[PDB]
This record gives sequence, C-alpha cells and structure tokens, in this order.
Amino acid sequence: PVLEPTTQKFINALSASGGPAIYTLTPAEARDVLSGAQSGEIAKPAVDITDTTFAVGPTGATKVRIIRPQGNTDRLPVIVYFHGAGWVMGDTGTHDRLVRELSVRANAALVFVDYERSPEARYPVAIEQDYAVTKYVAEHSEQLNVDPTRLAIAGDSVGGNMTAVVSLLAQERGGPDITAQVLFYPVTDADFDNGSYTEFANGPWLTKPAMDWFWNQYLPEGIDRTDPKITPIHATSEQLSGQAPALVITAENDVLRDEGEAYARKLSQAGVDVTVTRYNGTIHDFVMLNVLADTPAAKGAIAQAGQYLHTALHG
Amino acid sequence: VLEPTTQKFINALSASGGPAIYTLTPAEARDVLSGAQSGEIAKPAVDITDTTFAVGPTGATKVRIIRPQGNTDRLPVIVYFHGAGWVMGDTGTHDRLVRELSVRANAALVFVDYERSPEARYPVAIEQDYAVTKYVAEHSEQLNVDPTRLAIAGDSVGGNMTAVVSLLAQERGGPDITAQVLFYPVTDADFDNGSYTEFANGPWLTKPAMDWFWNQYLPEGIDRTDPKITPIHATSEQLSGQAPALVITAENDVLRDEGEAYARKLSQAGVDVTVTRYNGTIHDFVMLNVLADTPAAKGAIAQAGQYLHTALHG
Ligand SMILES: O=[N+]([O-])c1ccc(O)cc1
Repeated sequence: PVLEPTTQKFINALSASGGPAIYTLTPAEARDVLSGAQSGEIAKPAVDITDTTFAVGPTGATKVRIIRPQGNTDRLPVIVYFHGAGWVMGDTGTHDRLVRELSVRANAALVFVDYERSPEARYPVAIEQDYAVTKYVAEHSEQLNVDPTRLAIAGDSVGGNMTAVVSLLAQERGGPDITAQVLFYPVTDADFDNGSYTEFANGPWLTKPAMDWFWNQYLPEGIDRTDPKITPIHATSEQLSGQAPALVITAENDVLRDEGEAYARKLSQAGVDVTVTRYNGTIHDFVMLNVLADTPAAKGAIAQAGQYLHTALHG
Repeated sequence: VLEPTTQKFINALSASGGPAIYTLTPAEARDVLSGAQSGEIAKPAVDITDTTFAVGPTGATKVRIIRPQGNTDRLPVIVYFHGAGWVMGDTGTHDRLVRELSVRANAALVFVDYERSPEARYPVAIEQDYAVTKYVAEHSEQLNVDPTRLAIAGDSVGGNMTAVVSLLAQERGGPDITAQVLFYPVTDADFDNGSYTEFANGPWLTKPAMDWFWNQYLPEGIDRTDPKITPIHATSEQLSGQAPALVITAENDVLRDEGEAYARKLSQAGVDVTVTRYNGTIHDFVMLNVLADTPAAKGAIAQAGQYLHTALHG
C-alpha cells in the first residue's frame, strides 16, 4: 500500500521495533501498550474536565468523563462518545486529544463513556452501558447543563460498532432522539474473508489475527455473530430507517474499510442521510493516534467530523 | 450503489443514452448543461464584477471576480478553473459552487472564463489560466486581494488545469501558491484503467464522452503523455515543491482512479496531500444543482470550503 510518508515512517518504525503482536499479551499488558503509545507530549485543545459516575447501565454504574470547551458554562449541545481499541484497550488517556478536538470543534459538551472492557466484560455489557448513558444524558439535561434536543453520538472502531448499535437500540426502545451520529472506521461485520480483510490481513497496524482475537475477547464462544446488535451490517431496513444522519469515515488501508463502507450503503438505502468518505493514504486508527496527528488525513478527517457535528448541533 | 436522490437523477436520464452528450454540437451541449443548471437553488450572496484581463496567448482572458457580498477588505484570493469537458461550462453552470467556495473560504474568487473547445485547442486554456493566476498575483492592489494568500482550484478538466498551473508556476518561477483544490480531476487519458472500465457506460460521464472531449481539446497527433496534458506523467521534480493539495474524488466515476493516482504521485513527491473519496456519488457532484442537497455534495463543498479557509486565513 502507498501510505502518506509520515504514516509510512510510523509503520516502518513499527516493523523495525520487533515487538510481540498485541494479541499475545494479557488484557492489562495490551492496555498499557496503547496507553504508553499515547502518553507522548502533544498540544491539545483547552477543556474543562469532570470525571464522575452515572448510576445507570447493567452493572449499576458507568464511569464517564465530561469534557467542555474551557470556561464555557453555557447550555451546550452534547456528544456521547464511545471509544475504540478492540474492546480490550482504550481509556480517557488514549483518546484524549481526539475527543477534545471534537468537543471544541463542535462547541459541545462531550460525555466519554468509560465502558467496561473485555474480556472481563463481554457483550452486551458495554453497548448497554453506552445506551444507558445516552438515555441518562437525554433525561438529565438540567443536571448536565446541556440541550438534549441537540444530542449526537460518535465513536471510533469498536466505538463505531457501539455508535451503530446505540442507534439501533434507540430505534427499538423509542428513544432517546439522536440528532446525528459519527462513525470513524467502524467495526460492523465479522467476515474475516472480505475484500479489505484479505488485502490488509497482515497490516498495516491492524491485522486479521488481531481482529479474530478482539472479537473472541468481546464475545462468548458460540454466540450467533449475525445478530445486528453485534454486527450491525445485518440490521434490517426497519431497524436502520429513521436513524439520525450519519457521517462514516473510512481509511483506505484498513481491514475494516469494506465493512464500514458496506454499512454506510445499507444505511443510505434505508433512507438515512449518510455522508461517507474514504481517506486515501492512511491506516486504521488514524484520528486517534498521536503519531499521525499532523498527517493530512488525520487533520482532514477530524476537521470534517468537527464541522459535521457543529452544523448538526448548532445549525 | 448510488445515494437515492442521485440514483433518481440518473434514472431521469434513462432515455438519454449516457447521456449521449457527444452526439450534439458544442453549442447544443453548452445549452443542455446551462439548462440543467437553471431551476431553483439557494446560493450564497456575492458581489460580481465581469471584466477582461489583457493577458494570455490570445491577448485577452474573460474573468468574473466575486467576493462575499458587501466585503470591502483586502481578501485572500482563489483563482478558479471550471470543468465540463473543455466544451461546456460557463459562469452560470458553476455559479453556486464557486459562490460557496468564495463565501466559505472568505476569499475573492477569480473565475477564468477560458476559451472553450473545439473553437480553442490546447494549450490556449492552460496558458490563459496561468496568465490570469500570474496577473492576480501581480495586480493585487487593483483587485484588493492579498497575493501572499492565493489558492487555485478547479473541477474535472478544471482540475487538470489546476495541476497544470501548479506545474507551470514551478517551471516559470512563480507565482507562489498557498493551496490547490482539485475536484475529480482529469489527469490521464488511459481509457482502459479500472474505473474507466467499471463506469464506461455511466453514470452521467461515459467513456465515449471522454473520448469526444479529449478529441475536441487536443489537435490531432499530439503526444498525450506530456505532463501539461496528462499531469499524471509529471516528474517528481515537477511535483515537488508544489502547494498543499486537496483532491476529492467520486466513487462512481470513470475519472476516480486517475484522480487518486495523481494524489499519490503528489504525495510521494513530498507534497502535503489531503485525498478523500466520497462514496455513493457521481462525477460532477459538487457542481450539479440537482445534487446540491445530497450528503456527498454538501460534505465535499464544506470540506473544500474549510480547507481553503484554513489555508488562506490560518
Ligand atoms: O449535459 N450532459 O448530458 C452531460 C454533461 C457533462 C457530462 O460530463 C456528461 C453529460
């Protein structure tokens, strides 16, 4: 694959580091790898941060980080954010710069759902936590000082899986109302033999054996993976129709590319207004990784998402 | 798979044979597109000045200068090269698109009304395009623009012109260009590549149409591999040092692959390239009024507008 030069340099750095493959590690080891990779010094938007817990979801409690453009005490539209990193990894640290950018560019409060990770928690704990926080935000707008009629959901990778599943759950349960949804390179299927899985089975960055491992951490052995709450590519027209306008951003060189774009087609053919954009020359995780933060694809996609959300939440 | 409104537009054309635009005279084709780009559509408000610059290989180039309505400041400036196959296109067909770019970029925009084919041939239009870009850089007080914040942009054959103007500026020592924007550019003349084969019979743009357009543009017998004709053939040294570029392609477009391949060449020559493919849409999707409310059109215009705003005011 022809990668943007800085992105190629990163990939070269990686294969020259000779590390062990992420899926040979323990969950705690894998968490620390990504946390350390994202611990470098890098400029970030100025925000006010409140870490707390909402007494909602199937475990009885869900940890959340609430972010707002620094010094802004107005009643703001709100983004509920579901982070990625394979269900196993990711935290408020790994995704900090990305979600700050979304909060400030959208001029919105952002509620980061620090959901229970896998394999300690399997399907469906996280998606139900995610749904419960989204409902909580919609129902406690005075307590959060947000406008619940301008509520967006967004996520990256497995977090894009959660975005689509929260949209589906909200359709089935009659709410809450969602203004717009943003999905960065979402996981939507478990077909490890499709076009982009084949083309990028060995990378860069994300591999087919890693996806196999991640799915196995997320799901109990033997469950039917075609359920749309697991692989939303299988959602019916009636489950997709009526959902909020969506922005789907894919990476050209990513095993997940084809399923993300196929899901966007399914949404569009159900009558949903879908903005779908492939960024050439970049890789999986390109709006999260600090090392790619100055590449044209990262800058362009974060700017596109931020402007999409600002228009949705303030237009 | 096409976005539903886009599909509906294509289905409205099912009796047109492509459209078989290449079966018409140049004047008839021009009127077909001009009519298609009439109707009802919202557009941003701009001030307009139609004039002629005494420049280019024929001694005169017609231009339309626009600015956000009522804005008297010294603005950054976009020089814009319109598409529609060298044969068609005018201030009317591209009006909504260039108004959006001007207002979203908060910039003056100089619309080059270059001599169209087959009345004019290569290289008249590209030399007019380069001459106007130079003229703008050198007459900034007359035009009330900031020539240190100058971008070039174009769609389709206008994207071909953008690439060629960038190259000519490299060869001739200027003017300096801050950014360049290329919507689904023409960069090659390989009618057997992947997207040409996949979309040979449409939608909207067909292989026979491209054959016709190229034949209207070029004198018989010229080597089409020259980079001032097919900039996909530009050397690393011709591409290196060019201004950062935004290249936007449509998924369902014979020209998709050459646009994306040209973005790759620019990127490997060290140019900072933002390259994005919009799925569900077709060739011409940021110009056509009938698609102006589709998500791809809205997204690509908002992206280009913000990219230009950042380049010219950052
Ligand atoms: O007006 N028309 O039918 C057209 C115009 C332009 C084009 O590229 C194809 C068909």
